[PDB]
Amino acid sequence: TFNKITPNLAEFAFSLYRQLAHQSNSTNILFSPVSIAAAFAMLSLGAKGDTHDEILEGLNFNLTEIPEAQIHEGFQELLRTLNQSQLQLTTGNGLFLSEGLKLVDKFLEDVKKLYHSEAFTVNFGDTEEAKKQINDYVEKGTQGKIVDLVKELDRDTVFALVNYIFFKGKWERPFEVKDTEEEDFHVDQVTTVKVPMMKRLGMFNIQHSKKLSSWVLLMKYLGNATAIFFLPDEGKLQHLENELTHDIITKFLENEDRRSASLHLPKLSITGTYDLKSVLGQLGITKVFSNGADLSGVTEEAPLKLSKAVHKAVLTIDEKGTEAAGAMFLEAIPMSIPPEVKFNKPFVFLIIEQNTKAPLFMGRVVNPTQ
Repeated sequence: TFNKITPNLAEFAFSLYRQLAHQSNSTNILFSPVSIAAAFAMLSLGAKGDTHDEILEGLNFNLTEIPEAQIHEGFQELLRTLNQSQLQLTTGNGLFLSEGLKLVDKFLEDVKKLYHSEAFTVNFGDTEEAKKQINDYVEKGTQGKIVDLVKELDRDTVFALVNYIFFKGKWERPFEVKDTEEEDFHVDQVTTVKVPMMKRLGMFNIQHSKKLSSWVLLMKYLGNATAIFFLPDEGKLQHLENELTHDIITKFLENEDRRSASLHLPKLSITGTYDLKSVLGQLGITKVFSNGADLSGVTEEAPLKLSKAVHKAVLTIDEKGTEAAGAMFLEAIPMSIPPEVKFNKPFVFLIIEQNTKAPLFMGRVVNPTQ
C-alpha cells in the first residue's frame, strides 16, 4: 500500500519538525519532507564515503538495513507520481555548479533519470549575476510565486542547491465562499487576532484522539493527496507534537468513517524558508558542506563542497482552489447536533500523497497572519 521509503520520510519529517519546534513555540512551520529528502538523496549520487553516508543517514535511512538502490528507486517512483495530474503541485530542485568545473557525465545523467531534475552551470565569479540567475530559475519555475529566494552567496561559492515547493489544492468537497467570515484566532490563551475563517456543515472524516489529546481531521484533495489536521486540546500542543508517529498517522489514513460536524478552517497562505546547511547540519548532515566533502561523483579533479542550500515551501488553503464549477454531490446530514470543530488556535498538519503515502508537507500554524 506504500512506497518502501515512506516510513523513512515520515521519520525525517518528524526529525526536522521537532528540531524547528524545539527552538520556538511561536513560529509557523512549513516544509516538504519529500522535496528536501529527494534533493539530498539526489545529491548523494555525486558523493562518496562518509560524505555520502551522513546524507542518507541524516534523512533517516539506516544503511545497514535498506539497500541504496531501494532508496533511489523509491524516490524515482514518488517523484514520477508528482509530475505525472489534478494536484498541480509545483516542486523543483536546481543544482548550480561553477562553470569552471569538469562535471562527471553520469551524475548529470542520474540527476535527470532518477530525480527528474535540473543541473546548471553558472559563473560564480559574478556573485550578483549568479544570484539573479538562481532566483530567476525559481521565480520562473513558480510562475512568479517565489521571488528573491536567495539573498546572498558566500564569495567562495562554487555549488548551490535551491529546492522549492508550491501547492494550492482543490478540495474534493469544497467550502462555499459565501460562508467565509472573519473570526478570532487564539494565538495564546488570552489573545486573539482576526482571520478569514471558512466553514461548512458536512460529513467529515473527523474524530477525537485521546492518545494525541487532539481532534483529527482528514480532507481529500482532487488529485492524489490528503490533508490531515491535528487540533490539540487546551495546553496539549507540545504533547501532540511529541506523540505523533507513523503508525498513528497510518491508522487515521486507513479510517474512512465520516460523521457530521460544523467545521471552521482558516483560509491560509503560508510559507517556510530554511537554510538547509543550518537545519540539516543539526540533523548530522555536515561533511557535504565542509571543505572535506567527497563530491568526486560530481567532479573528479577539483575540490568541491556544497556552499549554499535553501528550501522554500508555500501552501495556500482556500475554499475551492479553483474558479471551475465542482462535481455536484449531496451529503446526507443527520438531524442531530454536530460537534463544532474550530481550527482557531495553533494546529499541526501534514499533507500526504495518496499512492505512496509519503509526506509532501508538514507544518504548524500558530498565527495565520505571521
